[PDB]
Amino acid sequence: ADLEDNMETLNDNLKVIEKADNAAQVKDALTKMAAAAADAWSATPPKLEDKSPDSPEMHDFRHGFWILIGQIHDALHLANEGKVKEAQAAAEQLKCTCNACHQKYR
Amino acid sequence: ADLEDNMETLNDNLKVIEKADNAAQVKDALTKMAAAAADAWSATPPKLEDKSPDSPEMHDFRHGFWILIGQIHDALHLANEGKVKEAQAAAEQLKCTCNACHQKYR
Amino acid sequence: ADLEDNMETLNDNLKVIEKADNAAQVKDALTKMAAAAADAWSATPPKLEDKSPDSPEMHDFRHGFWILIGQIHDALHLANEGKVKEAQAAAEQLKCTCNACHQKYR
Amino acid sequence: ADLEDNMETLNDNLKVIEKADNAAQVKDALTKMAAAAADAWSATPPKLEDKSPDSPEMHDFRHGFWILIGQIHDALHLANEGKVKEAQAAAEQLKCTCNACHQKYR
Ligand code: HEM
Ligand code: HEM
Ligand code: HEM
Ligand code: HEM
Repeated sequence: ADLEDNMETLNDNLKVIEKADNAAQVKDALTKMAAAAADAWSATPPKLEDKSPDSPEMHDFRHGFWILIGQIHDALHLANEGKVKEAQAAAEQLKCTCNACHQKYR
Repeated sequence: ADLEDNMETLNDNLKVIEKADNAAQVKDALTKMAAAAADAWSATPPKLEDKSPDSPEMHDFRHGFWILIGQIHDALHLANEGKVKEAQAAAEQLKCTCNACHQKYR
Repeated sequence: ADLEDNMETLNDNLKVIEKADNAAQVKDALTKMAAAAADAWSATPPKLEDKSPDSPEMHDFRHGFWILIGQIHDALHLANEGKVKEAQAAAEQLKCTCNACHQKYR
Repeated sequence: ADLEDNMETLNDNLKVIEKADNAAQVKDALTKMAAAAADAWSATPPKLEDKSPDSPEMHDFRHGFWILIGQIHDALHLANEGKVKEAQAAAEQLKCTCNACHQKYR
């Protein structure tokens, strides 16, 4: 999938999580977010297309995805233990990772 | 100090940073923020007064200040290096941390 | 307490954790480790005594303690939920933070 | 690849890095490590074959490779900047991550 596609995926499932009222539905969305983040990890953003694939910018870019992934994985674990509220709380702070990368490269 | 008092010094100094011209000003502001963040770290917010001090909520609450502190110290480092534009971009970014805890617990 | 004192404290309770067979004893040691790490956070190490309190070295030094603290806090939470095994596993990885700082500044 | 096969490429390339003279060599070694780490990320180790794929153990197991990966990429960045001594100090440091997972799950 393209970056925009993964981003929309991240966005959609994020919304599902905020409303879900059962662990089953949160686990499903998080797994799906993990997949999208894993795929965007290697994408080259428009604003950085003119940079070295090994530039400080791209390294920081990929670093954001490595962070997000860790956070999604951490949240998925909480959901697996059936802690919907905690899982949901984790997703709120996770938004900050989304936002930090956007401020820099969107 | 009061949670309300600590929050006021955090909010006022963030503004000082967003308007700052030099490093002395940003450094002084971040320094006061660090102190307010450190003092707030052990507070119990109104909406969690009936929760166990060891609840996931309270653990997550304390985690938020732990994050904020790390973010202020890093911003402070950027400032100590005369990196104003960078320190300010850092202060702007940590706003999301403020927002995340407010959404869940304010 | 002096740095050496906190270090010995960190060391001792670390050993208690590895052997404890009940959550009560792990919670007690972790709380105590948290206290010692919090205190060493501000200490100036022998090898860095000739550096600027705001030098890259000291910033990285303090950063290690901020990491450790977060990890201890995370482990204490697991112990509070009564997950001795998980708590104990957390402490093993935590050792790496101890070791990373020592390699650099001990 | 096999967990044993991936572990052999991780161990052999670490040695190559410890003996390296230039960046080309370290970079090539770290690159192969990243690939082996990425492939191992989803393995189930012998001592956890009877555990649920969602157990805290397995979640912690996957977390270890998540850490390792972040450490190899950072080391790789140091290498891509011709920072050999630094890339090597980084490779030496991540050994503890290897050690931590072995202690718990090998
Ligand atoms: C879970 C967190 C995230 C959410 C909810 C999210 C959501 C979005 C959305 C809705 C868009 C709008 C454009 C579209 O998809 O049509 C977008 C764009 C973008 N995001 Fe994210 N995003 C997240 C995390 C990240 C991270 C961590 C990075 C960087 C490491 C990143 C980099 C970008 C970039 C570069 C764009 C612009 C893509 C383009 O040129 O069309 N995003 N994101
Ligand atoms: C740099 C970030 C922060 C800023 C600028 C900020 C700002 C504020 C402001 C303006 C208020 C309302 C007025 C006041 O109470 O003085 C407030 C309230 C509050 N903040 Fe923050 N805040 C920050 C971070 C945080 C963090 C990270 C947490 C939790 C971990 C938090 C928890 C709260 C709570 C619970 C209240 C309600 C307090 C009450 O009802 O008495 N804040 N904050
Ligand atoms: C929980 C993890 C840790 C444990 C178990 C631990 C244990 C120890 C021990 C046993 C010593 C031997 C000297 C003595 O205390 O008599 C020591 C020394 C030292 N550690 Fe740690 N330590 C830990 C974390 C850290 C961290 C994260 C840093 C840096 C951020 C650090 C910095 C130092 C330094 C500078 C010394 C030398 C102190 C001196 O000059 O005597 N330690 N540590
Ligand atoms: C850079 C770090 C690493 C190095 C150099 C390393 C090296 C090795 C070596 C030499 C072996 C024994 C020989 C072999 O199986 O080929 C091994 C086995 C093993 N390693 Fe690692 N390893 C690393 C990281 C990790 C990590 C982080 C984990 C877990 C998250 C892990 C889990 C295991 C397991 C379970 C075995 C036993 C496999 C079996 O019984 O088939 N290793 N490793």
